Amino acid sequence: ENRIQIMSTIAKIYRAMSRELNRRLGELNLSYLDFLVLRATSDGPKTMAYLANRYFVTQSAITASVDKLEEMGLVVRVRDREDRRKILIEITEKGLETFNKGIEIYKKLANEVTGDLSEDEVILVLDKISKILKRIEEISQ
Amino acid sequence: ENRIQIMSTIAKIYRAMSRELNRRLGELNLSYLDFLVLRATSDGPKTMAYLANRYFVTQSAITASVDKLEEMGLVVRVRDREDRRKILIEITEKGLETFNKGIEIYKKLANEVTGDLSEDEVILVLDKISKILKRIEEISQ
Ligand SMILES: O=C(O)c1ccccc1O
Ligand SMILES: O=C(O)c1ccccc1O
Repeated sequence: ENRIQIMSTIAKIYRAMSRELNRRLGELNLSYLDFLVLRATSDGPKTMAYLANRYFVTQSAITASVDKLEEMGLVVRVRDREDRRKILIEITEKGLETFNKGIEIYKKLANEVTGDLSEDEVILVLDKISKILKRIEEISQ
Repeated sequence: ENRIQIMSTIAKIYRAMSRELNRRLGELNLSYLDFLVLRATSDGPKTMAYLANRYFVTQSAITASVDKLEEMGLVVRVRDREDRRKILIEITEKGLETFNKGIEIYKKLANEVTGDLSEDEVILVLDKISKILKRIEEISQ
């Protein structure tokens, strides 16, 4: 039916976008997951547990991505002054610059794929799928 | 902006749905990927190359899923009568029954998450995102 098709189309869109984003972000030496980590830390330091849960990936996956971004000088592991074991992933000046370039790549791709939709159509879809998102997040966790 | 948010929301919806589908399909002894393989073969035999490309996963990932479904008796590797090396993955009677149960689980979840949307709203979203899908598939491959 139509409700199943909306979800299946959302899934197909995600896979195709993922493939293309990995390709375009590649020029910035980033994978889609690496970019997501930068996106998440761009507005404030995040725990590695948050990153794994928010993006539904394994802890080893986050560990690999963070280690990579750290070596690239895009993020740093900040430790509490009294308990060094408490770690937060913080974006660096260079990380923010790279994240910004990544946003432009994302922006350009988004404009291309939604090209057949008018501004009003875009708005109509956005407001309605935001409801779907609220519901699935309430259900899934 | 709005166009970037539509794509980012589509991604967040996909991840949350993936998490929940893996949980609910678990009672059928299937992972989301296993179910997708059944979905793909439900309407006709598919090559392993097609499965990996269509769902954007690695060949080893498809190999593992097919081996599992084969052991579960849900699919079989059919070989050409003159060139046994040419392989197609075909769904079995039992596979179709399991796939059908999987569809009902998907249907129920889809109805829950799109619950705030009227039938007309559902239709409006579906027709518009179908355009987005057409475009990203043209771009990505
Ligand atoms: O990706 C999905 O969740 C899906 C579900 C049903 C039918 C086709 C699909 O791609
Ligand atoms: O998942 C995405 O592609 C995404 C992109 C931009 C901002 C937040 C996001 O989750």
